[PDB]
Amino acid sequence: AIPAHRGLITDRNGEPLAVSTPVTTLWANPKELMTAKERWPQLAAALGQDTKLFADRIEQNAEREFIYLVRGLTPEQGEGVIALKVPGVYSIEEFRRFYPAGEVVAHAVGFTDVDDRGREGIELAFDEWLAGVPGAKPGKTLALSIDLRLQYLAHRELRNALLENGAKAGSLVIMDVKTGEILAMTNQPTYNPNNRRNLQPAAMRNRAMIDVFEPGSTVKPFSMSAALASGRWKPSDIVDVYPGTLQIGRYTIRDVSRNSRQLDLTGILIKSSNVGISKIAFDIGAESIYSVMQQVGLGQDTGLGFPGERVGNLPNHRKWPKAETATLAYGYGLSVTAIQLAHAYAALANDGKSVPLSMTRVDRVPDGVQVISPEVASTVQGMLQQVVEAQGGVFRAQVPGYHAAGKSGTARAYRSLFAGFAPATDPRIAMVVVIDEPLVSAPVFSKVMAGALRLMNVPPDNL
Ligand SMILES: *C(=O)N1C[C@H](NOS(=O)(=O)O)CC[C@H]1C(N)=O
Repeated sequence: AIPAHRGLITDRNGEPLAVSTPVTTLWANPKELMTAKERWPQLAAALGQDTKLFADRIEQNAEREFIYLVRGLTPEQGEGVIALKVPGVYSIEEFRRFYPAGEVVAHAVGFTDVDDRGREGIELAFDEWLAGVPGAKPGKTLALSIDLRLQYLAHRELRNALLENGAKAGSLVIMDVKTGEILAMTNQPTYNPNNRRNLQPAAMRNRAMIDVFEPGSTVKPFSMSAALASGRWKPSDIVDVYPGTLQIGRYTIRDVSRNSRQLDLTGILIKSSNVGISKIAFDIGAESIYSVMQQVGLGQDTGLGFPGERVGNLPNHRKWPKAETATLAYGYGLSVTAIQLAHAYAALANDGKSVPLSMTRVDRVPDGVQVISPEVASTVQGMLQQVVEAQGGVFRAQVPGYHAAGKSGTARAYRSLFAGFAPATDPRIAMVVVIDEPLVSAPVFSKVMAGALRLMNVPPDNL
């Protein structure tokens, strides 16, 4: 079996992320080795192996005709060994993977097993494209959708934010709302795929795709989309939330800011009123809200074929009582990933058209599905822009130079969420920030979005 050169993984711009690099493996015929047995200690020594352990192995495999001595040496370490002229000690020309961007893109790229077979991330998800057949024809080059500049910016800013708010884990997703491309996907903690002899299993977790949480107030825009499509609600319509609590038989819904009476629909998002969103949910029914949430992909299969990727659960109760109707509308009757939430915000930002997710470079954009009507999506866009701009809004998420739109929330162990997109008047990027915890994340959205849009030469719309 003559191993094949493995396809190069680059980022969307050609920066190398996984490189098949030639190495020398030394193998040995044990039967031939029992012949040159006064040579073993020199072989053992030049292999870094204990003389008696080395002798025990050879003696143990005395029957066999093929064993490995060392895998993956550089071509002149193995050159030095066979230059010792030991009978029965030969060569096999293999390839080892090296990951030049290291821990910056570890979870997305993944890595190979000892036999150069895809074991995590893109390396696994596209193993057949990348492998090609042993002898021996070489695998195929793959350009990810990741932009290493945006990835590094997200990685650096997310790690800082965890160090600021004393947090341990978290993730950040950046998406092209127009093409479906995942421009950045970064997790903390992360790990160096070039030195994974010693890496904890918690840092191996691709949180953005695996960590499932109730998204809370971040799905209020979708509950509000259902409201605007029902035909019973215009943006300037009024809901009375006084006194910030609402009794549902036994349950009591409680707002965080209990300082309002009448709120228009934008006000319900600015103040993030569970009372107001529930009252609207009672009026329109949970079926409409479930439908928008399912249509934008919340709790649905992302279809990336990514290893480990989880789906969450959007339960289709078919008929919802009042309590489950409200708990769905303000985001605790479902479970999602950061990737699903970003895809949903992408659909909202892309004038209600959902373009399918892609972890590889998209040259020919597939046609999307109009999942939210363009009028409703553009209305909700304006409301979310008011959530960031307006008085009492999430000011720490404002992006200097541009108009940004978005929604904070608390996920549920809790996590701070910010989901948003920019620029508000011709959106290009959706972003989801997840910081695990024992408006933390709105500043990170601000920093990372400011840089991402500038890296993409997106002209300021705040003129
Ligand atoms: C949303 O996640 N929730 C509703 C409310 N919104 O506040 S926020 O704008 O900081 O997200 C308070 C937090 C949470 C909830 N506990 O119901």
